[PDB]
Amino acid sequence: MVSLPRMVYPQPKVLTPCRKDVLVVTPWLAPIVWEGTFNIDILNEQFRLQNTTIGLTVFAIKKYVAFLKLFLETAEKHFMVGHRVHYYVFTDQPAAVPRVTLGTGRQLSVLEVCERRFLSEVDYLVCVDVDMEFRDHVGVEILTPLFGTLHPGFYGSSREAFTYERRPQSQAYIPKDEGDFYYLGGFFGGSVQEVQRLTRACHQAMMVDQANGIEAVWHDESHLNKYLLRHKPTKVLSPEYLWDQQLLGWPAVLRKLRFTAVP
Ligand SMILES: CCCCCCO[C@@H]1O[C@H](CO)[C@H](O)C[C@H]1O[C@@H]1O[C@@H](C)[C@@H](O)[C@@H](O)[C@@H]1O
Ligand SMILES: [Hg+2]
Ligand SMILES: [Hg+2]
Ligand SMILES: [Hg+2]
Ligand SMILES: [Hg+2]
Repeated sequence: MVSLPRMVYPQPKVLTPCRKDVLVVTPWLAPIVWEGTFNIDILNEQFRLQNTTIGLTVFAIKKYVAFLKLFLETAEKHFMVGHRVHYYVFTDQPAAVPRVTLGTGRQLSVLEVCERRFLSEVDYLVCVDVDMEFRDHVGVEILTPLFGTLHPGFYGSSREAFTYERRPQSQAYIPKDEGDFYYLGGFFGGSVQEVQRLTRACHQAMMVDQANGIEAVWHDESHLNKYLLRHKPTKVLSPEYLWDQQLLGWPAVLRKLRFTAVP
């Protein structure tokens, strides 16, 4: 909307690829976010001028509430630093949510377990698992109407190898000749409108399957993949955004490990 100010930065090189080791754009022209593909300074400017607010949702039920402290603490250090953030912790133990110190412009809501609420409080929703920790930058470069994340264990696999639901009976069914990538169920987001549409489509699909006495192989993640196949995400995050160093190590292709599993 508003004009950007004068900025000094390296001139993009038209005859010099960002990365020569990875695909940085999908066949439907959505960028694939890898370190080295973006100037965070330009992006921060663009989003700050819109006074962008990001909601981060996590479900911490039962034993998982024990991961909240490390989750929230690292988020404070690496998640959307400089922008307005609203954490939404859905838990069955409200009193167990640790008292974490938050930077200015950042708040936390504990909801014990209305969509409209999100519509008026945030511009984007980022949905992740609680048993994780941020180890590096995760900022506005991910914001877009709809985004999915490349699963750290299948990014180099062929589609036929993907663990999609393969039963024609299930709503999440995806034949062997279809599929772009295998997205993670633990890190997706976008505008509130798009995220609500995705979860609404998923909930309905899961119900239909339940009524037919069937449950997709990888449950929610299976339905997410089916939705993202039929509604292409406007951005795809690389495995940098959700990795497991203990299980997968640190490939050269990953210049940064931003969000990881807690061993
Ligand atoms: C190519 C061989 C597979 C290695 C990774 C297995 O990852 C698991 O994949 C299934 C889908 O088939 C599901 O997404 C769970 C996922 O496991 C989790 O994520 C991985 C990256 C590790 O962090 C595990 O400890 C998790 O349980
Ligand atoms: Hg580049
Ligand atoms: Hg969400
Ligand atoms: Hg669902
Ligand atoms: Hg889903």
